[PDB]
Amino acid sequence: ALHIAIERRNMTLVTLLVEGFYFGELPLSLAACTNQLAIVKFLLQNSARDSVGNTVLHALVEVADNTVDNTKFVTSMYNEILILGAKLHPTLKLEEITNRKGLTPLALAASSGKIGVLAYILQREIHEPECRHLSRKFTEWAYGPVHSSLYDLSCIDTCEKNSVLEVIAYSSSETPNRHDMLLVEPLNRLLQDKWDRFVKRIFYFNFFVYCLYMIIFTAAAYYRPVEGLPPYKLKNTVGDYFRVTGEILSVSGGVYFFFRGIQYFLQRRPSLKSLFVDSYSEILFFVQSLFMLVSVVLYFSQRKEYVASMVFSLAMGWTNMLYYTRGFQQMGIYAVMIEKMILRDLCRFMFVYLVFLFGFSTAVVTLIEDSYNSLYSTCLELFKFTIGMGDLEFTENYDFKAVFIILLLAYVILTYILLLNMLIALMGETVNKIAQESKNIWKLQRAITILDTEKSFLKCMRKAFRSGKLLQVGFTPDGKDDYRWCFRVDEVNWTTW
Amino acid sequence: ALHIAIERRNMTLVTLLVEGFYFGELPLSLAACTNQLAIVKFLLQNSARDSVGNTVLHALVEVADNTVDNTKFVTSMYNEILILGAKLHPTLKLEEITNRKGLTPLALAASSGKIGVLAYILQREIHEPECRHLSRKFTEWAYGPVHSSLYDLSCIDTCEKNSVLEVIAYSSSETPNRHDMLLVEPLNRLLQDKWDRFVKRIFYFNFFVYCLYMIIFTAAAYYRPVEGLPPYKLKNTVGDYFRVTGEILSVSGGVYFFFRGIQYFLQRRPSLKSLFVDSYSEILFFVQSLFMLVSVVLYFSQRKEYVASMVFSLAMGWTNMLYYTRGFQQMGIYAVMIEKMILRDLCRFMFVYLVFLFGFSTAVVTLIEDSYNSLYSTCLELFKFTIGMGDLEFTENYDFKAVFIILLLAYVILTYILLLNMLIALMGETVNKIAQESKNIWKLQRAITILDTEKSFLKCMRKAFRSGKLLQVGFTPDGKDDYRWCFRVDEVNWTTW
Amino acid sequence: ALHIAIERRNMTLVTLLVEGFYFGELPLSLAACTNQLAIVKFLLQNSARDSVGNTVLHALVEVADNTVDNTKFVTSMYNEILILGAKLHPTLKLEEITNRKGLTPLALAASSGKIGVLAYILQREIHEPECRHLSRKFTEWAYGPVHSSLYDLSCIDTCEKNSVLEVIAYSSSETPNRHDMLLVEPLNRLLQDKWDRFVKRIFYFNFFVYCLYMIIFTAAAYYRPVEGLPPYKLKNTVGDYFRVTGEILSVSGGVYFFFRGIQYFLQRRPSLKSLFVDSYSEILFFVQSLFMLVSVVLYFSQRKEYVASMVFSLAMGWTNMLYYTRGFQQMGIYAVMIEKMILRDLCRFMFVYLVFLFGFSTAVVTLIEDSYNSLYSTCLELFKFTIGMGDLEFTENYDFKAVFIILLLAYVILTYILLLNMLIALMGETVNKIAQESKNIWKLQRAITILDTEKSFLKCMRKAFRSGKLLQVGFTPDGKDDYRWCFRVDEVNWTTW
Amino acid sequence: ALHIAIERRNMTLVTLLVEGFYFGELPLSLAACTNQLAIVKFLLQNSARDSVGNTVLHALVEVADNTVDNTKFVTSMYNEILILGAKLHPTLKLEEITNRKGLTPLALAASSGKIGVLAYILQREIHEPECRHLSRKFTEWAYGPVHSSLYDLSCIDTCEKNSVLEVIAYSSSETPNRHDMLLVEPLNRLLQDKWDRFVKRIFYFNFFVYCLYMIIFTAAAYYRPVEGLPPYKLKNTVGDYFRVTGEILSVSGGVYFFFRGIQYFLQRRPSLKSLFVDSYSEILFFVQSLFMLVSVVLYFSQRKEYVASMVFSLAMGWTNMLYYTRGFQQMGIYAVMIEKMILRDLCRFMFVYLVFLFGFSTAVVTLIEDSYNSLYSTCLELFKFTIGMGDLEFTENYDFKAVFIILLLAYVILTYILLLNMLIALMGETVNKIAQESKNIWKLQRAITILDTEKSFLKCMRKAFRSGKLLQVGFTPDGKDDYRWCFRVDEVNWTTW
Ligand SMILES: COc1cc(CNC(=O)CCCC/C=C/C(C)C)ccc1O
Ligand SMILES: COc1cc(CNC(=O)CCCC/C=C/C(C)C)ccc1O
Repeated sequence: ALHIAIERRNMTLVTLLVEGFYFGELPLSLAACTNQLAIVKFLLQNSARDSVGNTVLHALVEVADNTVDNTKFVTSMYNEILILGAKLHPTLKLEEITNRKGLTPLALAASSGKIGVLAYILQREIHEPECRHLSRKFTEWAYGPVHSSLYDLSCIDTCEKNSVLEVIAYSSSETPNRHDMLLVEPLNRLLQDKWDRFVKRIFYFNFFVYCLYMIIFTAAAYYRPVEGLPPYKLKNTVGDYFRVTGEILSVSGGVYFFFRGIQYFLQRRPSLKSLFVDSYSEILFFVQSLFMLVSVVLYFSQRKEYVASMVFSLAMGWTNMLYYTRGFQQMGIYAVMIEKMILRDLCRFMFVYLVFLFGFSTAVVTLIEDSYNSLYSTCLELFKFTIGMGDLEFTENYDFKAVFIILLLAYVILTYILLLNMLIALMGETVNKIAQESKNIWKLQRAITILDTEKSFLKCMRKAFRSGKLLQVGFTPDGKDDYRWCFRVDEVNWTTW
Repeated sequence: ALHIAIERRNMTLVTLLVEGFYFGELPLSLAACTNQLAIVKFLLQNSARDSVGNTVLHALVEVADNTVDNTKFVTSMYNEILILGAKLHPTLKLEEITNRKGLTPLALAASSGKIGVLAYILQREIHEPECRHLSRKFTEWAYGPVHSSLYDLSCIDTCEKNSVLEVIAYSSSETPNRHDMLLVEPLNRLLQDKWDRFVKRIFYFNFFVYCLYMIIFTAAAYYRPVEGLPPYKLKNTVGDYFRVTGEILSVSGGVYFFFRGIQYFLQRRPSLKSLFVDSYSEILFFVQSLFMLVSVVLYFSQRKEYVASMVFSLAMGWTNMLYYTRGFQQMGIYAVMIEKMILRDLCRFMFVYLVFLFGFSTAVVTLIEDSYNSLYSTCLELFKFTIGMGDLEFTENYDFKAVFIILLLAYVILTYILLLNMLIALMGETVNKIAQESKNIWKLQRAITILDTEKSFLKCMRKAFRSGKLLQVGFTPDGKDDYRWCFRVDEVNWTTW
Repeated sequence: ALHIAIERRNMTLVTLLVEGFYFGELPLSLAACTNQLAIVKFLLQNSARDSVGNTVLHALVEVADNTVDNTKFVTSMYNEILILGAKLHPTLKLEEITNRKGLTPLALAASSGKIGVLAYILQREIHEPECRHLSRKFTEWAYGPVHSSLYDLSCIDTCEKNSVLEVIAYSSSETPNRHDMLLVEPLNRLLQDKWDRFVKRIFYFNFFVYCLYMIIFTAAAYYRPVEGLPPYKLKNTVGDYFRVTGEILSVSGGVYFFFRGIQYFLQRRPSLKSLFVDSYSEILFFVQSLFMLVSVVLYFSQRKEYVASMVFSLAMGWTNMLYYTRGFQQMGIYAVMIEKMILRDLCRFMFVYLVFLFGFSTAVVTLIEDSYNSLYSTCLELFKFTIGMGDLEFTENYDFKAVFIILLLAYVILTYILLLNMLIALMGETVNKIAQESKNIWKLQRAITILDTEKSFLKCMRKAFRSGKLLQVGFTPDGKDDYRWCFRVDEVNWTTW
Repeated sequence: ALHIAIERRNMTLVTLLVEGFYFGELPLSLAACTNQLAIVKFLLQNSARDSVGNTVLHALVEVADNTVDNTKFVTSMYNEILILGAKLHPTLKLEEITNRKGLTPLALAASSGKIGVLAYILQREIHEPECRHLSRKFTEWAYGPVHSSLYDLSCIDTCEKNSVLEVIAYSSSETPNRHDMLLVEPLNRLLQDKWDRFVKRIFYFNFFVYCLYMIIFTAAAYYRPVEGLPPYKLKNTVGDYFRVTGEILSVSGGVYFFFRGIQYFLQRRPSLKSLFVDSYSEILFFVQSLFMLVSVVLYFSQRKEYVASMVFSLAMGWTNMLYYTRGFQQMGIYAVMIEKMILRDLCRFMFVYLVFLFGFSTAVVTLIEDSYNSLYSTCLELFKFTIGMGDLEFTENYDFKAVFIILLLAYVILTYILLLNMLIALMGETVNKIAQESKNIWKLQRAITILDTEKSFLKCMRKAFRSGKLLQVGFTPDGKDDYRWCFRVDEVNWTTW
């Protein structure tokens, strides 16, 4: 009755009565979510939590499609509902109420990834002195066409459970707007300010330390003993001393990266199904650590097979230096494109190319009578065509010339001239598509680095720098108390006047 | 008189009289096809089949150009004519009348490929209780802005001769909209539902069985006897037993694919002129079967030349595994692009490159005096330049150094640096063009697989699943009887309200 | 006075008086060219040739900028002036008057390349019976929305000196619209009709004959005598007879192409500055003929150096078969792109690459002490890097390892990885730009082939086919005589009604 | 009070009182910069230099954002202020006042790079005889729709300290519009006129002289003595005489380029941080000179290591010939693209590729036991994969086959197939982006060449040609004196009428 009549958008029906689409589980949520501006007014004058913990604000954000009209009336109705909550209940902070997951409506908007409501809440301001405390953005002053704005940033830096910026950064990448979500003024300028302030220096110190670690590890690997099986007994030579110091430093760094990989996985707890896409760099750093530890295990197991794992660790550590080039803007896009291919284009192309290579490998191997008769050897001899180093007659031990050479021509036309250039065209398309995208994936993960660095910060460095500035605000009618950690930012728009 | 006056769009002329462009062969067809809304009303109040079997509805669809205004008034006039048929003759189902080809007007629209009238008929609904049975789309209910729609789907799943979806899928690809024709709501959701329901499992079972067949066939080919001429006498060794089992299984699969190719060609009966373009995969599977059967023939003919055909079958079977990757969405586009090149770009480029290669091959061969003097050998030595493995002096047995080396430089500049990169640029253009196209060619052939799988389904599996759901409809004035196999689908549009 | 006042666009000034921009050299030309609709009326009521032979129509076409407003009022004023010429002088055919160059105003519009006035004159029609003969386009009839139009085509097929289509086709390519100029209805359909009618068959007969000539010439070249110096004495063997027949046929074709090149150059007389751009194919065919004749000269000069020229002719003849692939639509674009590169991109890239190659060649040669010390040999060894067949240590006879290997690395980075891929990117840009352009350059030169084929046609084949159809037209008031060679074409536009 | 009230845009506040954003440091600058059209009128009726030397005009240009509305009202208010300066003070030339840097407001606009105000001042004209001298553009006459305009060009050719064109050309490339800034009519036509007039001939003479110098230097290098250590004693042979002449000419050119590099660096004094980006060609010419001088030093130091530096100079001189190809239009874009890559794409890709190459080099070297064991040798053997000349088994001296070959496959997939094609895609994107940009970077540096050539011109050639023409102008009310070096240019716009 109430549900059907309210959903009918009939004011008369609601006035007469009261006197799988998810829209909340209470009448207020239905009325608000259905664009009923006046019906909610009557229902209030004729902050509830539903069975899922979602209040009317949660039902508002849950329904928004992020489109222009959706964002328009959703923001408007959010404002009206929050005002009537203000006038009827000034002291109540309806936003503080959280669902089962524990997110506030702003945090819910960030989690789901709707930039409309997010930007509205971020830039919100209410002139009316009826509820002056209820404004997110405070305008400091204007001298000419200049405007020095302030933004509240209550839970954007460090909240009770999850801050807004944390949720944006640690999104599983299924959230659509994620990169664009950082473009909004307060978050963007806050990120750049934190980066320039102190996190830049720590990041370069980390980068230099990692370079130093990799250089000493490369030296210690290069000059490994070649006599006998390990472990090789310590010698009194200065070279021996430097070498044992290099090995112990390298394995210390290895276990360090191992523990950091574990603790990252525990903190984030990402889905194993989407482990690669969200976190590519961490997997590689962890696997480098794992190769180092496996190498140490095989080393003290009295096996010569330790150099196999150690060499993989050495190569992968150098090829993991790109992670630091995401600290810059110019190089970070470049590395992001390598991540995108190795995740998307290169696995595709490898499965297809392996179908082709294996088909023609088995074909030529069965054709050859019989030394290139090991299916491995023929696979290599057919792979050497892709690198432009193969030859049309690697063998002469076939009964049939026409069949063999036809097989090789068909393979070369299929892979060297056709598949490989399909990959060239596809990576051209990828660069064309993501020339704009990578510019903000870079920012997104630059934000992840900032959050990781500040999280791994002790009391002294964290107390020495907190975001924004603690500034008093408009006193509330309940107790004349409103002081917040508000950030400050400038702006000059001529049309503002 | 009637024809000329009616075509003049003069209501007065028709009222006075009655009282190579194909527009139907009766006055009603001319009046309807010429946008004469009122003239047809008088002609009715002042369902015929013409000499070609085309009724007024057939003349309507035949005339539509599928453009915005054409579709607009064609759909409108179709509605008006069908309503007047309803009021004057409620019991008559004018659409059931078919032309000589046997297609209904909806089937005719699908065959010709006009998405305008097709989408109109697919989404048609008539509120008026004057003829309530005459609505294609039935709205189940609406709780809020939710709308649970139902679509009739009379002949879209299994009709008397040809269903709508069958005609869309088995189109010769000359029909323009074919891919877009599957995007329309009922067909699209019906396809995805059928795929997810049961056809997905059968397709993966088929894919795994094909992989198993190819692996056992690869093993049986690899370990073929190398002693003497065939047939090789059975041995009591376990290896001999496994090998004979592998050979008999491989040839059984070969004859299976042979028969399936034949029966496909009989069912579809495609034009030999356009055999490749419409059906690329079937040709390859059939030719693999043909190579296997030729190999068996040469095997029991006591010839050593069986391995030639068997090896071609083995290679082509592996390279035909891409057909299954059209079952996925990510990989199917990739395989479709290979089909597109081998049909369009690669034949072009091969004819041109063969002109160039043969010209410079004959040039260098006539220049050489004389061992590279076989026109085959020089062709290979000039082909090795394309793969980046050739050399500017493969021979020294020429009287003229300048002429020979000039020929080679001109060839390399013409083919390696210029033609081959024209192919690179062309495939870049192809990917740029069809990045959107392949996304729906994939769907189109995914639909072909679904239809093929359901067609090759016995009574039990077909009766266990029929599309849509049998639900009663608005009773007709003739006998109060309207029950259809109507599909159900949800939708949420805010502007609908 | 008259000039300044008329150019002032003051009707009062002209009425009072009469009672380096090229705008014609008479008052009427100034008034018409300056948008003075009424002033010309008074000047006529208050067909001259100027010192350059340009009438008012010539001054009209000379001034048009081909833009939307320019074409609009130019076409309008052309119509008004031509009508007033009609009423004041019905018998006069003002268009027949020609300038010094001999072009009529329509021919002048075609020569200068303004598609606006050209399309207007091509599609012109005048309903008014005041001058019914003065309409270019005659509407045959309309049955429904069908319209069977007729176009006059007086001088479009075969005029006194230069036909319209001839001027469009033989344009020096500086004319901007040239390709688009053939898209206009009468010319386009006339071209396609002539092609399908008889010229298609002659073109394929020519193509097959050329293939036959090249095959017999390839055979005669391949089996040349290798003993002694020429001329080689005739032998009674059947092989000798076939070989002398092949040689005489080949040289006959060579002299044939030589004479055709000469007569083409005399007929067209193109500028030597722009000889390549306008006529690429003719230069190559002529040079093949020239190589054959030089080979015959050296052959009968008792020199073994005839095979050098003959081999160049043999290679270039095969590589000239692309000219026939411009007869098709699919392959013609492909060949046109090769023409475009060899004219534009490849000369650019060769000059730059030769600067680089010569710089590093001389560098490495001076570095080497000393066998790779011939500047030719080092140039080849550095060219072999581009084809992916070079090696970083081709020699060891250098005093300095670091300098030599640095030179080679710098060269490889500069040419193999950077210049060569600049060429790849540039040809990608070229294909991207001209994917649409080539589609109509093909048509343009397909038109050139049609004109060449019909020009080289005797009385019988020309009288057996003349374009259009001789049909009587609206009788003129002067003598009631108007019969023209009018072409016929259909059209169906719904908005026409 | 005055500042705040004026910035409030309240005319009443200013009338009542009077009776880090940079907007000038005086009330007039604030009123003008804030769009207060009327307030400045009162302030004048109720040419100051501020502490930074910026007058109201400087404050106007400093504030413009170059956007459509910004340029609109900035140009309008500039006109109004300059007129009121005219009426109140006709004799005063407010523009002549300069800031501390010495730039006039036009020069300031050019320096900052705002094309709006620049184009306005360049094309300015004032019809009103109230101040007729105050018009930049003078219209010579109009015969029909023709208009022969004149532009003043006071300080555009040769001013007191810095001309307008000089500032545009010598911009540090941080100025955004720089290329577009030369497109404006007077500057563009003035550049092309100067180029065609005399600078073209001098540039070709310089190009031919440089080619001659490089050829004689190449010859003198090629035939260097190979016996003993330098200096090689003079011989009486004619070859010895030509060789000493070649060496002395080559070193004379070397010192010439050295001095020109020094004097360029002194005149321009560009920032060492952005030395490459603004001036790529000069660095290369200077470094060629430096290599030649180092070679002479090592030559007279009795060392055989002179050929190392001389060979680098020889190679780099040839590869520096591209600088002259920026004199043409077709080739200049081509060379500019090489500059852009070697500055932007190639350093990026080299740092990443060096990370990868070094990682896998150290990996394979530590894996190898041990001749390819020098880390240099393995780096070369892994670089040879990029050029398509490497091989998967260059060595067999490894204990582990799987690990080694896995390392090589991973490297080849990472660099040859993935990184190198990321570079191909990136350079494709670069060409796509700058196909339009390079067309005007070419013009920009062609302007730099013109300015350099005229600057290095004596009294005779400079007095023989000065830009524009000295023509009298509208006499000023102060002393009836206005004569300027005004340039002349034609134009034909139909809409002008
Ligand atoms: C089987 O269906 C498909 C297959 C493919 C890829 N496979 C091919 O293109 C086969 C080409 C022929 C290669 C045979 C070589 C022999 C002579 C050694 C793409 C799309 C499909 O639908
Ligand atoms: C000189 O002005 C220009 C030159 C170029 C091309 N030249 C280069 O890029 C030189 C690169 C350095 C190559 C030197 C190799 C030595 C070490 C053997 C383009 C644009 C210009 O304006």
